[PDB]
Amino acid sequence: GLADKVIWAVNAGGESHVDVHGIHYRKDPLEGRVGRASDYGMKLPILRSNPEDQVLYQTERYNEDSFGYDIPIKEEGEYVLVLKFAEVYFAQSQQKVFDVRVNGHTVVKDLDIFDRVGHSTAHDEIIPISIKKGKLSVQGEVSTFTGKLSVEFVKGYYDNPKVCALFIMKGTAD
Repeated sequence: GLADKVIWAVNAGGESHVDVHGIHYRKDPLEGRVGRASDYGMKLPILRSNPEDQVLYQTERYNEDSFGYDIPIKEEGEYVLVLKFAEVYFAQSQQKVFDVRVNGHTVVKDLDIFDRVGHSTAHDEIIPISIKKGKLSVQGEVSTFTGKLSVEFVKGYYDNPKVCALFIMKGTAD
């Protein structure tokens, strides 16, 4: 029943896709908020994922600079931001280190997918946030919540989070 608790989800790369657990990615909602499935290399399976949700975990958009998501939040609880990252471009580790921020909060400021996955597969960062009384605590970073959850990912070695299967679900990590 993941489809029930999801509040927001975006795979930067493809276009409007429902994952097999019922998780519908918002067709490229942040770059001009216009969607253009830039699959192209569907011949590079993410391995970990079944063909359709693999698309949701494989397709990438146009990396340029710090581009970020707006996840409007109006409640409190454990919001679990689990984004699936993929990278198939420049084979280098501990150099292509991306920034990953959850409402400004740099949770993964070092994201080098190639090092973490090694070969073309599905990388996942599971980021549970705890909001209480209007304050949003991510892992060990505690700050007051403001307006929405803001996932800003910043370019490291040219690329930032290349494929971005952003999935924020509500209420719990369990």
